Amino acid sequence: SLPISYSLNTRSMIAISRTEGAVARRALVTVEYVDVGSKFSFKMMGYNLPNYAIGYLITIMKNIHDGFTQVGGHKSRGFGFVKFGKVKFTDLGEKRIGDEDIQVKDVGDLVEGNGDEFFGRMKPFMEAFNNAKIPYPKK
RNA sequence: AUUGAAAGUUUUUUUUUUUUUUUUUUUUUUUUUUUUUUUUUUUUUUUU
Repeated sequence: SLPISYSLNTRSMIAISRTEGAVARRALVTVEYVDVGSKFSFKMMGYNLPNYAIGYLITIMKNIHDGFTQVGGHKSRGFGFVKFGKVKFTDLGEKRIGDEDIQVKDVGDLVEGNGDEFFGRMKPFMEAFNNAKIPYPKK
């Protein structure tokens, strides 16, 4: 991902607090993060992906977008939360790959827009993936 | 002092020419630099 409008900002958590005792300063630490509002170009590509696999990838992306999943170092402190404002989806090739694929409504090839309407557009893919009997592994 | 002898088996001729150890063969397949840490305590906006 290539930053576009990136802005760097530091923060220090040198604070050791009361430490449930008497000492209020024992150690020191500071971190450098990327400030909010930065923009990164995100691109990923897939080969011979069936409809259910694409829907599952879209489900992963939606979980990331909603905030249920976070990316970064200090996730417990609420450091990594990213959202999509403009994402294009281009499909080239066949519509279904395997016999296990669900025939999805033809949404075309170029799917784009704001993040919310984007995920609203990929509803058929996620619905097909959820309503897909996954054969493998046989076990 | 042999019946009794005096003659190099020698000259001359390049084992040479033709022929690429060559074609095909992606040092790649997988792994989130995360993880625990409160920028906290002390100080009367105040006198001849």
